[PDB]
Amino acid sequence: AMDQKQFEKIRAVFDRSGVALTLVDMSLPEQPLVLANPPFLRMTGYTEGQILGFNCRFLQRGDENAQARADIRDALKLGRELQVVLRNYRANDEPFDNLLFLHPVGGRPDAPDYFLGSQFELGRSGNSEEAAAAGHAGALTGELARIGTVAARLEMDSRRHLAQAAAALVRAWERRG
Amino acid sequence: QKQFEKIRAVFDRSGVALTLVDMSLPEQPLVLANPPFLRMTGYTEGQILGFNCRFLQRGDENAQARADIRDALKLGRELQVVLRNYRANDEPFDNLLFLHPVGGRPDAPDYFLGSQFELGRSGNSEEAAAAGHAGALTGELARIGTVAARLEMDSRRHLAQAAAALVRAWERRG
Ligand SMILES: Cc1cc2nc3c(=O)[nH]c(=O)nc-3n(C[C@H](O)[C@H](O)[C@H](O)COP(=O)(O)O)c2cc1C
Ligand SMILES: Cc1cc2nc3c(=O)[nH]c(=O)nc-3n(C[C@H](O)[C@H](O)[C@H](O)COP(=O)(O)O)c2cc1C
Repeated sequence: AMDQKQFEKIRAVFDRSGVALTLVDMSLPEQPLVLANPPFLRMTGYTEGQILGFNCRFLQRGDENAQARADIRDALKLGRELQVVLRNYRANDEPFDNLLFLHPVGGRPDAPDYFLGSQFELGRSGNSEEAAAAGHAGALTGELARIGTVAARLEMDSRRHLAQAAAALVRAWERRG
Repeated sequence: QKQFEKIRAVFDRSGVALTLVDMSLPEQPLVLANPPFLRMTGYTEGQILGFNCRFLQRGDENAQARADIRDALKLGRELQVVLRNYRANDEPFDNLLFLHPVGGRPDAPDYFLGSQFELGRSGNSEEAAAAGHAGALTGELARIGTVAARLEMDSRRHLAQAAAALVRAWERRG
């Protein structure tokens, strides 16, 4: 538990945003969800009140995504940025492919207080998934800048970058499934 | 002024080039320009306002796109076109213009918004770069209120698909 003005600045950006966003507290060992906005809630099918305080891995079932889960754990110890695809399940147990953006937030360079997670859903954009992910990445970068995670000076390069990573990961998703 | 102050306050804070044009005045004059747009063009806000954005053009390289612009304007509809433009030092550049109706009601838009994505600054990643622009833009259009609450997502995807469809053409078109 750290700075709270910072925390409500984040919450405010989270609630009026058109992209699924989540925040995770890195001072607690189980790494609990500490925010989850409505697009995220709408995507998964949960209330804020039934997942706040729990690791996000509840969206999984079993031992899928180990390779991706490995990338994830490494980024978290290092406090690094990471993008990655995950098999997830709604409260329906309805399957959905989850393009997840992870961004270290606040704290110190190697030990952030929080991690930010952004979920773009794969499959529902039909024909042009690359643009949609990239579009999502462009919106995300917009939010990350609003909370001061991305320097305003760099928002254009960063946007270019995330959007590039996003489509590339979409491509590798397409040529496999 | 008030609804114009809000729009200004969003322009000045933005990572995308934004421009506003008054749709009640007949020369359709620049009434706002944001810092990224200024940096892209190398102009000062004070030396371009009250002019029509066609000043960034030279000669007659944009006829076809200019007919589409005039159409979209007349009709109050959104549009995306590629334009050959030039900077304050006459350096040429390619301009993926996103045009959006803003204000008023569907029959009579108060203003038109313009968002310039410069093409060629992004290597082989133009489609993702442009669609990323599109994504940011949508977020900014929601931030003004021309998209609805559960409209941001599918508008964004729509727009980004058009964004890349147009840069794919631009890359084969020449
Ligand atoms: C901010 C943040 C957001 C996350 N979002 C998701 C998610 O949306 N879906 C998911 O399956 N895992 C998500 N995770 C990851 C899980 O919490 C966990 O880190 C991942 O499954 C690796 O955990 P494990 O190998 O210990 O099971 C997120 C993690 C963080 C820090
Ligand atoms: C909001 C807005 C932004 C515009 N931005 C540009 C621009 O960046 N470059 C350009 O060449 N034209 C731009 N235009 C269009 C021209 O000002 C003008 O609308 C167009 O050239 C109409 O055709 P005309 O010149 O034959 O009258 C913009 C128009 C609007 C309404």
